[PDB]
Amino acid sequence: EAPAAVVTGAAKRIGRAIAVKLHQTGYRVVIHYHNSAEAAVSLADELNKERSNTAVVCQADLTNSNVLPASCEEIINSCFRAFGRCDVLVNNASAFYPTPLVGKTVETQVAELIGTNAIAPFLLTMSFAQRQSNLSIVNLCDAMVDQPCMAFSLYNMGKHALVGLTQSAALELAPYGIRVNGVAPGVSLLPVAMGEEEKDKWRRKVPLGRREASAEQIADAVIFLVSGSAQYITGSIIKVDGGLSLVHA
Amino acid sequence: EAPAAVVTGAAKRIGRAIAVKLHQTGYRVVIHYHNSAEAAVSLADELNKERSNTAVVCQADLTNSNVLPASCEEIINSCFRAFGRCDVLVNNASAFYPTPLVQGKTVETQVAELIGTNAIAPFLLTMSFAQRQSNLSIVNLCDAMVDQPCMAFSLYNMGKHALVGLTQSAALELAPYGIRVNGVAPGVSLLPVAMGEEEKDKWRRKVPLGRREASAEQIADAVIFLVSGSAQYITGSIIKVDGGLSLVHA
Amino acid sequence: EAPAAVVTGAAKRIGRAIAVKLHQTGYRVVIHYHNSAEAAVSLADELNKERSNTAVVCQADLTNSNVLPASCEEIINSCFRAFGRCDVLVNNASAFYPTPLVQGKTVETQVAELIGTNAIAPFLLTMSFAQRQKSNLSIVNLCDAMVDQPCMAFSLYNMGKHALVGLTQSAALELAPYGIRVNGVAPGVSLLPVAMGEEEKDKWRRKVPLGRREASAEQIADAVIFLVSGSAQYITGSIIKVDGGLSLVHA
Amino acid sequence: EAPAAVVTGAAKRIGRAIAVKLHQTGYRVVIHYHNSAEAAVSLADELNKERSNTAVVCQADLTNSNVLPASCEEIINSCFRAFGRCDVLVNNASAFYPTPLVGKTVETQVAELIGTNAIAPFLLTMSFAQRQSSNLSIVNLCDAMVDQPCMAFSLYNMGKHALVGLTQSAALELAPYGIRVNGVAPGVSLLPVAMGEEEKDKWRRKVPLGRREASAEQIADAVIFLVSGSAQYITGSIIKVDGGLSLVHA
Ligand SMILES: NC(=O)C1=CN([C@@H]2O[C@H](COP(=O)(O)OP(=O)(O)OC[C@H]3O[C@@H](n4cnc5c(N)ncnc54)[C@H](OP(=O)(O)O)[C@@H]3O)[C@@H](O)[C@H]2O)C=CC1
Ligand SMILES: NC(=O)C1=CN([C@@H]2O[C@H](COP(=O)(O)OP(=O)(O)OC[C@H]3O[C@@H](n4cnc5c(N)ncnc54)[C@H](OP(=O)(O)O)[C@@H]3O)[C@@H](O)[C@H]2O)C=CC1
Ligand SMILES: NC(=O)C1=CN([C@@H]2O[C@H](COP(=O)(O)OP(=O)(O)OC[C@H]3O[C@@H](n4cnc5c(N)ncnc54)[C@H](OP(=O)(O)O)[C@@H]3O)[C@@H](O)[C@H]2O)C=CC1
Ligand SMILES: NC(=O)C1=CN([C@@H]2O[C@H](COP(=O)(O)OP(=O)(O)OC[C@H]3O[C@@H](n4cnc5c(N)ncnc54)[C@H](OP(=O)(O)O)[C@@H]3O)[C@@H](O)[C@H]2O)C=CC1
Ligand SMILES: Nc1nc2ccc(C(=O)NCCc3ccc(Cl)cc3)cc2s1
Ligand SMILES: Nc1nc2ccc(C(=O)NCCc3ccc(Cl)cc3)cc2s1
Ligand SMILES: Nc1nc2ccc(C(=O)NCCc3ccc(Cl)cc3)cc2s1
Ligand SMILES: [Cl-]
Repeated sequence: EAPAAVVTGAAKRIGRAIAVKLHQTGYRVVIHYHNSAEAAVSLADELNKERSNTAVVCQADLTNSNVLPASCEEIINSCFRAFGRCDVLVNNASAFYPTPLVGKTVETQVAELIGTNAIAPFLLTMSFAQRQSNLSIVNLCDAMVDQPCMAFSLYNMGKHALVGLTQSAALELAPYGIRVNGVAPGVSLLPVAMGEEEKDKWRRKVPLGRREASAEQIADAVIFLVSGSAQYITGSIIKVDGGLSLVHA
Repeated sequence: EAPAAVVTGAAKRIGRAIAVKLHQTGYRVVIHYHNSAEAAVSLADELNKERSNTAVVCQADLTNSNVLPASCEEIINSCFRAFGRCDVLVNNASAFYPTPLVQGKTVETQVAELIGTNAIAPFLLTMSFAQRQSNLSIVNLCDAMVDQPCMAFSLYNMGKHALVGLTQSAALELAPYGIRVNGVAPGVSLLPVAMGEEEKDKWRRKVPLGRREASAEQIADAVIFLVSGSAQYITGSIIKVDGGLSLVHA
Repeated sequence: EAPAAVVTGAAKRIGRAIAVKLHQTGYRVVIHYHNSAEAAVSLADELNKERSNTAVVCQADLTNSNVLPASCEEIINSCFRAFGRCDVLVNNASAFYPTPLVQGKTVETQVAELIGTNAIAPFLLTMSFAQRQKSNLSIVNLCDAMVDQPCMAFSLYNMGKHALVGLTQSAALELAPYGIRVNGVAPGVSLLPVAMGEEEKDKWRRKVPLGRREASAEQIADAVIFLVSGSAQYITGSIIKVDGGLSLVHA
Repeated sequence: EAPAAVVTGAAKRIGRAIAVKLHQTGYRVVIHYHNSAEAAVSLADELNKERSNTAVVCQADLTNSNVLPASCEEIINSCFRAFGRCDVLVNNASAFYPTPLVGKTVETQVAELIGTNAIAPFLLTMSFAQRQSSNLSIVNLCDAMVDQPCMAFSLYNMGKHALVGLTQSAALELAPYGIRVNGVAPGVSLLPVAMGEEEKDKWRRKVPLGRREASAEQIADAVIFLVSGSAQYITGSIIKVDGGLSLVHA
């Protein structure tokens, strides 16, 4: 049988490119989404048109709450009910917006930024391992976590927490033969609505080609980590950032 | 006028050593506690006997919830109410226990306590501290071993990693206000109460420098340095106080 | 035509595994060696019998000296002489032995070999590779996943490997405008020392979380192959640990 | 009597501040110099005038050569000769200039940038340890911007990374002998003399904490901490003193 993968936030952008590349590689895929139902379905139909019964969707909010654990359990369950197995988990979904220290409430900001970026990955990891051959987890990290954007403390805290989870889970799941790694983009798909003049400011900062990563470039690193070529690699985070993190102020 | 400091979890162990040593340096202190009522009030009496009117207690649960922000605001407010100022915040309080990935508390409670005390409360206290705002600074108690974690401590480790991120992000953001933000990262220090002595020595034997744990006073010493005039250009730094433990391979 | 790669210390162990895998991916290869003449020529012979005129050898001491620059220059020239191009440089050659701080070789000689092979020669080879550029160019440095938790009494080796991290970052930054990527691969425990006894080997094996075994040479080569491939076209200044989780294990 | 310290490149700038501060703390000191004999003696004069026979000078080139070992033995020797003991080694001396990948020969650049910055610390460390209750420690002057290097400064960067490696390996290896080994990592301090005045402001404005460079004395403060009894459990730690500069993205 073909292996199966869960990709969170898979409807658009980087998660979309990861789901596609996984599918092309021979995986059956669960496309998780929160709001982008139409995008998620059309991806699934396209993939199912390539190969019948190889893609399903799964809706869930990943914000931190007393139901998040149940939600994460269900995401993993959906892979097993659809495909009879779950070989790969890709923690891709992410909230990202500034939270200055000095119109959502603070507790909502915490729930959203820490929930999506750290806690949901942790709950998904627990459910993935408990329901368990090349098993692996890939967490989407951030190459700029030690040189953060001003006034993004909660986001940055969530991405640091994810690094800790990657390391902690790699150590703890290694006896079960589940590898746990990360991919850390620098600047990738810029917001659609961000002005070209602003996009160019970011672009210019990147040493390797003065451009942002495509979603496919990020996906390429994910494909490597889940592949047979990375069978000894666990607890590693590969930056895919064109040297951006090497550039001083 | 004497400056004032908030120390979280200051009733016992390292937080107490920190509050004691700030006091001895000239600070008025808010001793925050959750459960350790007796010990809290006892320390404040000791300090107040030494110099009257220089110590208060403040009770608060630092578990994440929709009212954690109000509790954090309150801890800071208590310092202004007692002393008219708040110059130093020490984020010391911490929950610490295993949370295995593969199987009495629900997971949602484990998340609330470990991520709340170790990371979210620090963030909220930082926000409140900065909003109410001389040599201002915050010191976060981090963990020297965060990249070589204890097995089955994923949520604790995640909390401490988040605290590093907070240390860096708040140092950057609060620098224009003249608030410095730094960390102190113990290795093995005061060893948990429910621990055997064969097991204590096991851990002691791993430490290159003197084959022993840090005293609480040794941790406090680094806190004292970071808040002092000798650290005025230091921000976003984490000082490991680990006796070389983090350098030892498996 | 087929791209060409230089692999340093490629006669045996991990360098051979890298040269072989680059060859199987369709590269022409320079097999650099120092003392291992028989093993180097034998590997080129194997590779040549597989596709002719696709492998040469190149002898050079990579100890630091006033002639180390010329020697590194000549290694790169060997690739242009044999193949007309040089697309990939793998800095694999490495000296490895204790240098205790509280104490056959003089200390001068220790510094020359451990800092020379592990750091200075990579720098000089990087310079020569970049200067000779007259496509998908990259350099891969063989680093060490355990550089922040070092073996007792290996200060000079550790200093060299840390310098190599510094090179990887500095060269990635400086060479990116020229389209040359520079990355590292950091093994934990892989092929154990020839001179090591089995009992000692198993002590090391038992520390690895993922499988309680060392990395195969092939598993190291796999990451090298990833970094030079078009699947890594936006990756520069990254060091990929291939350590089975060993660097995560506390004392 | 009183403890003794060796500070390398202590004639000027950061090394002088370190020497002066150690002296004020009550150390007797060896002021190492290569070129700056006048400055070295002038500083010795100022310190002996303060406390009689508490400062001596020592000449040595710290370029890498067949004689560096002998030179490093001498520096440590002169401390034992003058003062009968050697409690502290500060590896401060350092060369700094670009070495583009695409004047001096390369091997001179290597000898200076790797030699002075990394090899001489390693040899001084050996001699210091060989010639050994006490509070013995070594402090290495590192660089906070090591992971975000200046364009075309590869050899310099290699040397400072090697210095981190030495700090770690020596902390591990000497911990059994009660010798601590730590680092202090400045960001932008006293800028190069030849550097334009407009170019200097460019850098000052990047620093989060106060849009200014560290004074030499601020660097020295961190050294003082690390050698003090307040850091007796600290080894293998590197303290950044950079005013947050290393946290700022491109
Ligand atoms: N793009 C870049 O330059 C960089 C990206 N990264 C990391 O890469 C990963 C992918 O990046 P990118 O594609 O740009 O991400 P986006 O910001 O586009 O978000 C991806 C998806 O996350 C989902 N998501 C957001 N909030 C929630 C929530 N509360 N519950 C559930 N799902 C939620 C959304 O699903 P839906 O649309 O269905 O609601 C969204 O489509 C992320 O983890 C990100 O942090 C890191 C560095 C830079
Ligand atoms: N001890 C060591 O070896 C090491 C410690 N550290 C770090 O150093 C710091 C101090 O260590 P240590 O003294 O051992 O800490 P403790 O484990 O003794 O805990 C400190 C205090 O935190 C408080 N706390 C726990 N949960 C809560 C909560 N929900 N709400 C409010 N307060 C709470 C408790 O207050 P109360 O008693 O009033 O209930 C407790 O006494 C911690 O942040 C720790 O992570 C780092 C690594 C090594
Ligand atoms: N093996 C492991 O477990 C680990 C390996 N690594 C790194 O991976 C890489 C490959 O490891 P491995 O295959 O074990 O390496 P080896 O120790 O087997 O050395 C590889 C080659 O280095 C060459 N070499 C040594 N000294 C010199 C010199 N003075 N001049 C020129 N060449 C020299 C030798 O060539 P010749 O035989 O022709 O003389 C030798 O075959 C190295 O960079 C190493 O540090 C990192 C951590 C763990
Ligand atoms: N300046 C800054 O802002 C920064 C400082 N640093 C580090 O801080 C430390 C002190 O910096 P700073 O005061 O600017 O250093 P300098 O560049 O001014 O050099 C300090 C001293 O080193 C000595 N020295 C240089 N080359 C040699 C050599 N070949 N042999 C012997 N001695 C030599 C000189 O002594 P003499 O005059 O007697 O010839 C010189 O005065 C260094 O380790 C540096 O790398 C790192 C980051 C930035
Ligand atoms: N889920 C997401 N996580 C991240 C993390 C980083 C970035 C990113 O780098 N975006 C472009 C750079 C940037 C930085 C700051 C702002 Cl205000 C806008 C854009 C974008 C995203 S989207
Ligand atoms: N609030 C606290 N945070 C920490 C962090 C680390 C340690 C520690 O390292 N303790 C000694 C090692 C250890 C680990 C787990 C247990 Cl159950 C006992 C001892 C102890 C504590 S207490
Ligand atoms: N050129 C080489 N560089 C390295 C770097 C590290 C290792 C390694 O970690 N080997 C296994 C551990 C080990 C410990 C002590 C010794 Cl005497 C040998 C091997 C082995 C090698 S071989
Ligand atoms: Cl030369």
